[PDB]
Amino acid sequence: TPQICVVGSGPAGFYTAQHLLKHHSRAHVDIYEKQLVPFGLVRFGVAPDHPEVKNVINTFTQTARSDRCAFYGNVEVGRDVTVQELQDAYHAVVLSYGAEDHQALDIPGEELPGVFSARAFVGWYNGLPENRELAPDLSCDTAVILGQGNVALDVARILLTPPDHLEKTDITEAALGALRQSRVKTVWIVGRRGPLQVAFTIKELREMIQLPGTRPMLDPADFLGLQDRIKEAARPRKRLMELLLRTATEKPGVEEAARRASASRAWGLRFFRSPQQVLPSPDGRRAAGIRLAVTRLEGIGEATRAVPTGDVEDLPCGLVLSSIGYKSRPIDPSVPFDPKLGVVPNMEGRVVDVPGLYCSGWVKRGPTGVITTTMTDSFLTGQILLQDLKAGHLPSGPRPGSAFIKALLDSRGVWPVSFSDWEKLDAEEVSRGQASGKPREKLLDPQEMLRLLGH
Ligand SMILES: Cc1cc2nc3c(=O)[nH]c(=O)nc-3n(C[C@H](O)[C@H](O)[C@H](O)COP(=O)(O)OP(=O)(O)OC[C@H]3O[C@@H](n4cnc5c(N)ncnc54)[C@H](O)[C@@H]3O)c2cc1C
Repeated sequence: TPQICVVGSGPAGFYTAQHLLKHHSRAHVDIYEKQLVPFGLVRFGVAPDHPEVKNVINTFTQTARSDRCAFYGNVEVGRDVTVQELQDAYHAVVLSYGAEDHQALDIPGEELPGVFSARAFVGWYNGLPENRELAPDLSCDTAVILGQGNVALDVARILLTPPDHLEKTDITEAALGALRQSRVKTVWIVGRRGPLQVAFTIKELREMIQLPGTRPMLDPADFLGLQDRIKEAARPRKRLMELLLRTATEKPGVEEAARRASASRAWGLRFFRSPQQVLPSPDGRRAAGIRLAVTRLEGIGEATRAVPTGDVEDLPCGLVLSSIGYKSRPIDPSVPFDPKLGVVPNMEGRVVDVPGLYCSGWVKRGPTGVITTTMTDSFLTGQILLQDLKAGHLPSGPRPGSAFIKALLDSRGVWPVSFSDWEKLDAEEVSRGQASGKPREKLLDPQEMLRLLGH
């Protein structure tokens, strides 16, 4: 019986195991995860008001219920067990542990209270234990988000949705209460390039424009010559661009003009501005604005690079959210790493110079794909791995798998969480969300979670 194992239980991992299980009748797959619960960013990243995006959990679960698959929660690879150990124990090892860091802003004042990375702000509301005590000061009246992608859109939306519309989501009870007292009435999504280079997608952009109680603030001037450049543009790009174009230059209607008129909150899109410095409040105890450098685009097409003009702009705010870039981290000494592209060097999923060591998901291609890309691309990694297996390019005969690895964990006093254990944790989250109308009220304390399991 071939023994394969994966590191990370997000889409990369589950989808790679899914393929392995479907295309190899007797292989056994073990999924190691550092958090106590599986699913990674489907649970800690996808916003709470996008439950439909989280329905892939339904396919993760049927994969995890195969009699040849087992989940190992609460096992931090590169600390509880090394990659080499995993490598000696199994015939193949798949690195799929995402891209955990965020790229720092690297600008003076980035330390000031009120400056957060967008991904941490999402973990706060998404119940990722390490962000539980993030306690953001939502008492200011404005928030600036650096970077124009969906993550930026996601936090903007959550800071402006009227709290009652969030009430039946799976957002944490604690974050909900923070939003209820929030005084944040305006959200600027600042980018350094232009409308052509925003990275968001149409489903999010239109949810932003139709978000009850809010009114968009686009400057007509940013969209000059827009309709002329997108003339040749493919459907996706063009539709998006006309949606931005239309919202920026057309007069609305009598009902939509009126709705915008009475909206208490607002959100805009700023362009050709790059983060230069976080501005201090008079007393130095918090952020009170951000110093932006004016930029001008040069070069053609997909190769346009902003260049400073020399001009700067001070933009007041009491919250600076950075969402410009996630990067993988080197997990074990023995694992190759490309610090530039924050990825583990590989050739279609085969790690550079280390037989039996594969990769998939963000750690394989960079932090760009959405779940479907990650989905399909992960099946490509499973294809290679099983081809190498079939060609006999993995060690032969017999490997112990979990039998060996379980021993090491036991001896180190690491208590692994099985799939069943997660099912017991799931039940409790559901039961405690019933009283308040929610799909679940997430468990934030690992000790508490371990004790409900009997440890
Ligand atoms: C805020 C946000 C919102 C998003 N919204 C959407 C959306 O709406 N739709 C969409 O299609 N995509 C969305 N995405 C993109 C999607 O989240 C990614 O495509 C996808 O989850 C990346 O999959 P992954 O399996 O590589 O990594 P991840 O999902 O990050 O997870 C990999 C797993 O590895 C585990 N792990 C990490 N280190 C270790 C270790 N040392 N030992 C053991 N286990 C470890 C992590 O805990 C994690 O569970 C969003 C991303 C973000 C950040």
